[PDB]
Amino acid sequence: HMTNLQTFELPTEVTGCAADISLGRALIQAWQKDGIFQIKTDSEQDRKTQEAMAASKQFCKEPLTFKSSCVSDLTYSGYVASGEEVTAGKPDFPEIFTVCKDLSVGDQRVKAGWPCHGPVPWPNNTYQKSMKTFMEELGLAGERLLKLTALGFELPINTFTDLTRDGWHHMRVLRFPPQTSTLSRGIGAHTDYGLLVIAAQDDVGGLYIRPPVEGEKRNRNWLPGESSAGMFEHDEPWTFVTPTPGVWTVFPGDILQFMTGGQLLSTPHKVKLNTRERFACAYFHEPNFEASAYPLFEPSANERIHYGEHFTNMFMRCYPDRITTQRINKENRLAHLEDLKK
Ligand SMILES: NC(=[NH2+])NCCC[C@H](N)C(=O)O
Ligand SMILES: [Mn+2]
Repeated sequence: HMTNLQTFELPTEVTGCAADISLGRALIQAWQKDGIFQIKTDSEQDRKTQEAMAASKQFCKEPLTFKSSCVSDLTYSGYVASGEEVTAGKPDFPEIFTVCKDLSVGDQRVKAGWPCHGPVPWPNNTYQKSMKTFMEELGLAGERLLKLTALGFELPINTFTDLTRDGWHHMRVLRFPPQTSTLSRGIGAHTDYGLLVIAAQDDVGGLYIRPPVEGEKRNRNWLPGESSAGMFEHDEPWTFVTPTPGVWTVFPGDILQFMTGGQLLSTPHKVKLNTRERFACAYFHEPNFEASAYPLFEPSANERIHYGEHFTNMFMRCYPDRITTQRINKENRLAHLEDLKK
């Protein structure tokens, strides 16, 4: 396949042998030079990817009245209309179904009113099964990647996985419309918020990523005064992520940039509308909602990122008018975050 990125195959199990350490070095190097790489999918990884894309296509054909009903005031899971999300003050144009951790009202965290905790408003049970199976496979890959990354930095194999038990993994199931006006913006420039972003796309094309740039200051999106949203949109360089069959892409999120002190950067990226609609799934391999990330290479440093606080801050800014956000504000659910930080 004519591709524009490096492609690696992951071992099923990462044990810490010499081959694993070598692979970790290569993944770190690819992120440091290109900001991204591809991982080869096996037949089951690919099958589950395609079944998820098919379920997304069927869901998006449903009437807006139905899609709009798939929302929750407890969790951000569920439907986002085209034009609803905001990035740096401007609307984004995909329709989205967000899948966060699927917690019923029987869950203790939901009973306690923790922000963002609640059940996915699945459109139907076939969609549910397809997305759950796909996300379980994506999670296995995320864990492999985190073990390899630790090994490549000469850290204990468990360094990042010790933050991801019951991790706050989630996924955006996206359909981008074709460009119809002179507007070609799909999503504005941004970074995502956790450890890794693992993504799949169809054959259409539209994702651009920004590699590391020597001498370029990068905002630390975990700080309220350094948002990465809306940065570098029109400025070179941007790498086109050529659609390639049988791969997922992988790039760092904000937590990986923080923990590595910028040795890895949270990859800025944006989406442009193409002449045809475009289906994609972006998966976020995240710390536990309660985990506090810390700098690995600066053990004098007292700075921390409480991951759940970062997620909640980000989703409130994405969806300022959503019923989920309104209920966080109404019930003072951010107070739970203050207690957890103790
Ligand atoms: N929920 C997301 N991950 N959204 C990604 C797009 C950027 C997001 N709207 C922001 O302002 O940070
Ligand atoms: Mn993104």
